[PDB]
Amino acid sequence: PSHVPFLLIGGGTAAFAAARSIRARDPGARVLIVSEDPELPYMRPPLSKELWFSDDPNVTKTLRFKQANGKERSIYFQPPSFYVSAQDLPHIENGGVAVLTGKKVVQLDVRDNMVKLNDGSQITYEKCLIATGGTPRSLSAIDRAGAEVKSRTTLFRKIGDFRSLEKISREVKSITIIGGGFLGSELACALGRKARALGTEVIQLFPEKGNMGKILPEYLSNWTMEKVRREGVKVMPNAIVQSVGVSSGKLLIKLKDGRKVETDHIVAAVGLEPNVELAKTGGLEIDSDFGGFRVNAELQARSNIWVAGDAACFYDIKLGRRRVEHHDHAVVSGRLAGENMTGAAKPYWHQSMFWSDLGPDVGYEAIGLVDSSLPTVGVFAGKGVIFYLRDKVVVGIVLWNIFNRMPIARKIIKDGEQHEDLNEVAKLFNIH
Amino acid sequence: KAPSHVPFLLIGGGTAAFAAARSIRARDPGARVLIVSEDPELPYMRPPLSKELWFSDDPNVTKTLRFKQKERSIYFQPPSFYVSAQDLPHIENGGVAVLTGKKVVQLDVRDNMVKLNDGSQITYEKCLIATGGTPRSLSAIDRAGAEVKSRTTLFRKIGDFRSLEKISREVKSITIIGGGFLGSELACALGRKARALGTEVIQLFPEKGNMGKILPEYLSNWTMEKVRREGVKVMPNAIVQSVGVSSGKLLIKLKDGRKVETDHIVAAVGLEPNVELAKTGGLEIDSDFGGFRVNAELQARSNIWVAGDAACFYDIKLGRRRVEHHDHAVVSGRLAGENMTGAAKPYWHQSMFWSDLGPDVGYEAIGLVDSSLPTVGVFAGKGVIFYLRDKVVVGIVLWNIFNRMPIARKIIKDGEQHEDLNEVAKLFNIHEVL
Ligand SMILES: Cc1cc2nc3c(=O)[nH]c(=O)nc-3n(C[C@H](O)[C@H](O)[C@H](O)COP(=O)(O)OP(=O)(O)OC[C@H]3O[C@@H](n4cnc5c(N)ncnc54)[C@H](O)[C@@H]3O)c2cc1C
Ligand SMILES: Cc1cc2nc3c(=O)[nH]c(=O)nc-3n(C[C@H](O)[C@H](O)[C@H](O)COP(=O)(O)OP(=O)(O)OC[C@H]3O[C@@H](n4cnc5c(N)ncnc54)[C@H](O)[C@@H]3O)c2cc1C
Ligand SMILES: Nc1ccnc2cc(Cl)ccc12
Ligand SMILES: Nc1ccnc2cc(Cl)ccc12
Repeated sequence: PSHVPFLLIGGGTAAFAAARSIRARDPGARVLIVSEDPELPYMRPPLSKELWFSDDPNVTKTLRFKQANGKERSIYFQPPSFYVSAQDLPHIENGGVAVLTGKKVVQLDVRDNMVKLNDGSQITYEKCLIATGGTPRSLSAIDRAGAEVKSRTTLFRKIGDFRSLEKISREVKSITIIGGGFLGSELACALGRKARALGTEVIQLFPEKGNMGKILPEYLSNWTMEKVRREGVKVMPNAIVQSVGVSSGKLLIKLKDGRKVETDHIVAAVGLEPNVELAKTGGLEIDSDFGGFRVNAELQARSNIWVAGDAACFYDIKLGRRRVEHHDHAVVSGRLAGENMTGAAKPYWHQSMFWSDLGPDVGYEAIGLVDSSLPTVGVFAGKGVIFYLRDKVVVGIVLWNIFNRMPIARKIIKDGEQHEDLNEVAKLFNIH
Repeated sequence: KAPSHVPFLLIGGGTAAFAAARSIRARDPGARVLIVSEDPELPYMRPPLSKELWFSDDPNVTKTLRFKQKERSIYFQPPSFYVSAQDLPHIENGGVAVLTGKKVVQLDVRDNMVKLNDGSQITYEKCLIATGGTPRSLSAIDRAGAEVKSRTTLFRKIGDFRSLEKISREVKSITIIGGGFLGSELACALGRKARALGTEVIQLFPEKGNMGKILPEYLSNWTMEKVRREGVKVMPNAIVQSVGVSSGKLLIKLKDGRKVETDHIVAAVGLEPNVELAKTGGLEIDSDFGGFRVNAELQARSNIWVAGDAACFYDIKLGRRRVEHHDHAVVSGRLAGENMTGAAKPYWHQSMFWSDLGPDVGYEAIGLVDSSLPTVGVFAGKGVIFYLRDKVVVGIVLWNIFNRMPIARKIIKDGEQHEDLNEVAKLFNIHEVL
């Protein structure tokens, strides 16, 4: 299309939430999503969890899964019939939402409210949302290695990554995961379950002393590492990769402490790099501390440009400047951007929550500023709650195997109350 | 009496506010603009307070507040240009009203409302924060007694010019603490006045020379000699340790062995941005440069802009900055007013600053001017200083070269990597490289 009122750059979780937010407040809105991926907007969490614990051997083709409730759903937010074609977008009665897949915005002209695509096309907009997300980081050791090593290394984020790694797990006998965060630990439990049926091997190495060493306190991180080992995973904590090479066709990971790991494939889950390529041509400011596009409390960068999702470094009126990489955050920030793109002028207020499932026995939700560096107070009874403190106020909460009580945690963070006894606060989560 | 509602609300009654009011009115001929000023005076420009008003021939200059540039007043406009705040929502085609002697003490961004120090509440449709900044003080003078604090002057407002002018006619020794442009301008002003009364003027600062933070050492040293020849006792490399009163006179004890006895002290040691309203308003402050953090359009939130000294903004060409120049307050205020009327345009036109150290020394500058940056100077009495970063000119200082600032502005905008800066110097009519 030559011109479109609402232009959403990127076809991920934040863009879809913004589109349906715009449509809700402007029933006749014409919204164009431009996505470099060939897929329609879809959610990613199932790519490292539900899709691996499915009984259907065609799950790689159907891309459907059963939720905690039990109802089956697809990873796509909506079926193709819910969208309109970009050709019909500036004609169809009552407008709609179109997705232009396989196209990447490569130049942003803020002055003329115009974007240029990788095929030379130019599109003008009235209001634009940057929801480009981010790219998985790689390891310098794997970068210094040859093509043989890189060709046997997976960066997990997209649907293709799930289908390729699922295919690898059925072809090799040993897969090593590098990274102790949520993604690395979830893929370990997933491959561990998948490995128990074929008798294969799953290794996980990371620099910390336990899984989520940057997020959970030491004692809980250590307890988690044992739960992951119970899933059939060989966990190698305190491991820093010095170099990676190929010897006799097998991958050989040399660690800084002298240890060596022989494996067939490597999955690198070592953080995310925000896609801020369009800031150069667009003259958009990026945040040197947190990375990403720097935006205000309303997720706004310029008069008619907002940013949401993983790529948005925003100002939290309550918690300070932040950048968050959570699914619910992309939904909340995307939804908020769409509202502000229709005159709402609302600041980021409703905090988002993140969750993670390390097998069917372990599952944690969380909200706010969750960092192992901050002081923590853990109350337990298999079940517990972790409070994250700063200036004598609770700024982050982790709920360990406690569900359907996130609104309670959200209220504690908002009230900013100075609690004399957190043990009493733990009763709000049914801990006694 | 302030109206309960006003379309445009400008907080602060300084240079940035006035420029925004003119801008708003030029784009919305019926705009109703309310300025709220904690000062009792109408908006006025400050550069004359340290320069032209001291070199005036009129002995009534302290009363008239007029100077020759053509003669004009320090006020941007006479009271006739303004309407009253009470009649602002009734006058046909609106106008600009100034509510003096009132301070905004609370900012509710959610409800687009402010609260004044008297309890008055004013809602707005669009708002500009133009609060400027407060002069800093020295910890040594903060630890001193009331006698010292009573004999210390923080120079910024009209009252400071009138109080210091009367003191220069009553005491024998005035010491200026601060080697920046303000301290140097006041030294040349008091030195010119002291040569006629037989008094003394002292200027001390920690740097090796005047404007040591701005100009290269060789140019800062040359400037210190001209200030000295204006009849000033300049004391470089001076760090104050304590200040006290002895035998009715002020005694300044420096970190080294030197001691200075004087009658009055003038501190020109920088500015502190007035960001008090950021707490209640939930507005972000910049921890590096200070001030309110705003984007390239000077916007903080949907209906709140910030201009002037208090605005930490994003320069698409030069990076995040905060500038404390008169022309910047004009340019950034005019830009804010345009954006408050839908312009949606970024800070693009670079502001210039200038300084006159007597009638024989005149500096003009533009861009990122910092002595820490690598510099290249080309001279012929006159010269140009190029401030470099990434092999590109990011700042220019023009030494006794006038009516060529648009040329300097183009060099910085073009971002060209010049193979020879002597050829670039010829654009300023320079034909000694340092
Ligand atoms: C495997 C996996 C599991 C996860 N599990 C969880 C979980 O359990 N809980 C949780 O809270 N979070 C989870 N997350 C994080 C959550 O998925 C992310 O926060 C969320 O996907 C971010 O959405 P987004 O809109 O910000 O960006 P993205 O989802 O990254 O979407 C951006 C899209 O824009 C495209 N794009 C980028 N640049 C351009 C351009 N110039 N032009 C056009 N298109 C462009 C990108 O290709 C991508 O398609 C998981 C993430 C992954 C990868
Ligand atoms: C003596 C002097 C000489 C100078 N000479 C030069 C020069 O030669 N060249 C040059 O380039 N620059 C010069 N400057 C710098 C230039 O004057 C400043 O950059 C300019 O005045 C900045 O304007 P502003 O509108 O941002 O703020 P200000 O001029 O400080 O105006 C802010 C006003 O808002 C008021 N205010 C603050 N908070 C509130 C509140 N909550 N409610 C109501 N009112 C409030 C303050 O009292 C003040 O009256 C000089 C400055 C001084 C002090
Ligand atoms: N369970 C998760 C919680 C938060 N963030 C995540 C990011 C990734 Cl990439 C994968 C899983 C996550
Ligand atoms: N001549 C000046 C140039 C730039 N900035 C100045 C700031 C002050 Cl406070 C006083 C004079 C100045």
